[PDB]
Amino acid sequence: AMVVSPAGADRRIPTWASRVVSGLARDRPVVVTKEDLTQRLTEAGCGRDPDSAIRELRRIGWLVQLPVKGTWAFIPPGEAAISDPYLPLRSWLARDQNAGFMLAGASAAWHLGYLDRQPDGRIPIWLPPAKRLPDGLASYVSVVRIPWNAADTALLAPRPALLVRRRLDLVAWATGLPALGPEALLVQIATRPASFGPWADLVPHLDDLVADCSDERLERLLSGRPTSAWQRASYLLDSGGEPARGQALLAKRHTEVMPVTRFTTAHSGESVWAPEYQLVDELVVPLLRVIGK
Ligand code: NA
Repeated sequence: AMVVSPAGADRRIPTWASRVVSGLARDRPVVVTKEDLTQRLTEAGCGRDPDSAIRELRRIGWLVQLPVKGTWAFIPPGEAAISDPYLPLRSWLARDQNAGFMLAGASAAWHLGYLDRQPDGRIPIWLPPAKRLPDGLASYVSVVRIPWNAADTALLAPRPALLVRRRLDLVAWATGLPALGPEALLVQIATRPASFGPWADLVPHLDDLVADCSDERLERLLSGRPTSAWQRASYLLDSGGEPARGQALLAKRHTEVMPVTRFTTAHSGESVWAPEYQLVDELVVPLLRVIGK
């Protein structure tokens, strides 16, 4: 959630650093790169080694190292911390504007409005097959790796018209980062239910999610997924109160024969049988049952 100055709110400013800190205080960059700090030192008439300058600024609490190499957060005067849970990802974009990730799973669901509680923990993202996660980020992010076409991000992102209808800001609804829309979210959690954490937080709001999904987008995002994903996605439509849509979606799958599938994050509670989708539900209805009690 927060990046905290180890020095507390009241930080000394050595004279050598006065213009550097004042410039960062005026400009308030989201992330400070090593190159940005190097240039600001030079501009200040400061001939300090950049690494040395940063080490001291770190020690005294003005810069806090971020997970991606060569990035820092500036903690502004008068503040003890920054409240921004996505600074690890912004630090990645600071080094690589083509990072190519999208907020996924619980983060996407949270900003789309399907969760009771703000999720915490590692930030769930989707990355295309071809993109590697920088090593510094593994402790901060969990990656879901469904081989969607990275070229068609219009498919992955929510429909702008949906954002407008939902009173979400066209650009800042997920705090300015790229994020999966409801269709890609639903397909993600149907394809790999274990990739999604707060199921109990989501399941009361399936009606809300399902009402926001276009079935054509669902179908194109399911194209190439295993049949089980289609079964589970169609059952989610049913569970969100749209059995006719669920059965129609399931009828558009590529493979005719439909093995029985489990809807579970880890098979071992109670279960419901949905023959329409050849699905044993160990998750959605069983959670709804615990929640009602
Ligand atoms: Na909705």
